[PDB]
Amino acid sequence: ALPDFTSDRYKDAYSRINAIVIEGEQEAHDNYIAIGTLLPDHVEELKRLAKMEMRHKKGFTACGKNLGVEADMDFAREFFAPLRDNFQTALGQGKTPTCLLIQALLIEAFAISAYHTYIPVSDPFARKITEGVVKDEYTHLNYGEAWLKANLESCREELLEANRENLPLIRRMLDQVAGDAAVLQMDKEDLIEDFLIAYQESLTEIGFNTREITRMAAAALV
Ligand SMILES: CCCCCCCCC[C@H]1C[C@@H]1C(=O)O
Ligand SMILES: CCCCCCCCC[C@H]1C[C@@H]1C(=O)O
Ligand SMILES: [Fe+3]
Ligand SMILES: [Fe+3]
Repeated sequence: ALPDFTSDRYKDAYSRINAIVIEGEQEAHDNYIAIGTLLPDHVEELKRLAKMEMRHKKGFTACGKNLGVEADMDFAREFFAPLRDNFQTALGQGKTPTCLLIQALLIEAFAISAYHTYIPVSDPFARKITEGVVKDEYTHLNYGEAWLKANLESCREELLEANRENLPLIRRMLDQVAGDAAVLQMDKEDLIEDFLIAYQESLTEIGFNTREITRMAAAALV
């Protein structure tokens, strides 16, 4: 079941998935620095999280070089453009809860699910790097959960709306790269299950009850 990491078929799919990961890590660095403009008293903790994202970017860049793959960065920039646009719109409006739901909840849960699914089908070099990034993703999820938990009563409506707009985008993003992910021996159903578990757990921690979490699923489905 392990892929042939040397095949042209594998390298071609890896060129796009690796580019998406590298671009995602860079955008995550930029997103945490940007949140510092909304939360000036959190600048030092946000700088620490952003520095972790740059370490992740460096490690994943090394994964592609190790396999002799040239990352398709243009494809990766286009892939993230709709979610990037929604983050920038919220940032411009000073909508800290939306920025945090996009980056610290949705994007971190997408990273955790992708990395968890990739680990068992990864080459030995990339496996160690990916295992070494996972604890940081939980730190990032925890940062977003803690702020949203502390501020839940002022932003329930905004979070429902951020979810309605951005959760279907994450679903479309998975559909776009499910083909390449299957070449990497990653199952779309496992990617979805892990993402939903992480996202449900974050919403529970923040303070949403079962009905409210189901309302968020209903809003995204409508
Ligand atoms: C189907 C597998 C596609 C891989 C998607 C990976 C998205 C990158 C997630 C990184 C930006 C998140 C972070 O570092 O917090
Ligand atoms: C990596 C996993 C990304 C897919 C998770 C998205 C869950 C789908 C939930 C409802 C909002 C989707 C829709 O039908 O538009
Ligand atoms: Fe990261
Ligand atoms: Fe992260």
